[PDB]
Amino acid sequence: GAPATVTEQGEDITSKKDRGVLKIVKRVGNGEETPMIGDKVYVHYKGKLSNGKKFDSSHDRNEPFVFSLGKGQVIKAWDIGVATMKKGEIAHLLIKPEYAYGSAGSLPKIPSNATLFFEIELLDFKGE
Ligand SMILES: COc1cc2cc(c1OC)OCCCn1cc(nn1)C[C@H](C)COC(=O)[C@@H]1CCCCN1C(=O)[C@H]2C1CCCCC1
Repeated sequence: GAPATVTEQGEDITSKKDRGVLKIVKRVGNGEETPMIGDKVYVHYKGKLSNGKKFDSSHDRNEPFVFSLGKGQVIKAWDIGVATMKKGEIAHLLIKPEYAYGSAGSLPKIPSNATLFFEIELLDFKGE
């Protein structure tokens, strides 16, 4: 299903071309701007371990997930991936641990060396 599709077909959006962050655009967005470092960004998301065994969503809190891009408030893979997204876009990301929580992990939610999958909808972004 979705994570395997991203393995198979996604674009490697890493600078190092190490396949650490793979992307598919699932729904195309509007306009020419993409976020840049410093922007306040608003998303809805659905995440899970690519194994499938935990499944976290902004909708579980009935409100958008808000963060400042490139301020290390989210994992490196979000700073990289959301920077590529247009407003209204829905994208699938598949993320190696190097761009997420690494060999240390983040227990109890995230084990060591975890690959992560997200669907992200970019709702809006505003310049600091
Ligand atoms: C490692 O801890 C969590 C990881 C994740 C969600 C968490 C975590 O809290 C213990 O709580 C969800 C409550 C809302 N929320 C999200 C954040 N802050 N509050 C950003 C997090 C502090 C860091 O999260 C991230 O960088 C990414 C991207 C933004 C959305 C949440 N992220 C996660 O890694 C999720 C994770 C997704 C895979 C399945 C388990 C939860």
